[PDB]
Amino acid sequence: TKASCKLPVKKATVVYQGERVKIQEKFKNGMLHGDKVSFFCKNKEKKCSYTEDAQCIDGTIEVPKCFKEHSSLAFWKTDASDVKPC
Repeated sequence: TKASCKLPVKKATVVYQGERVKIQEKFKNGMLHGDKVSFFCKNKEKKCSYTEDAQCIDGTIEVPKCFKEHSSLAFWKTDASDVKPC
C-alpha cells in the first residue's frame, strides 16, 4: 500500500522536481507516499544555503534535522528557504 504522509509543518518550503513550493499548500492533504522533497538549509563553513532531498513514506516521513520547524527569535538571519545556493 502507499499511504500519503502528513505535512509536519504549515510553512515548509521544499524543492519537488526542482520546484520551490510550500508543503502546507501543495500537500494540504499530506504528501504522496515516496514523494521526494528537499529542505532549504544554510551552511556555516560555506556561508551559503542548499537543499536536503527527503523521502515520504506510508503516513510517515523523516524530515531532515538541519530543517527548522520555526525556531522562535527571528533576528538578522534569512531562512535557508530564502538564501542563495553556495
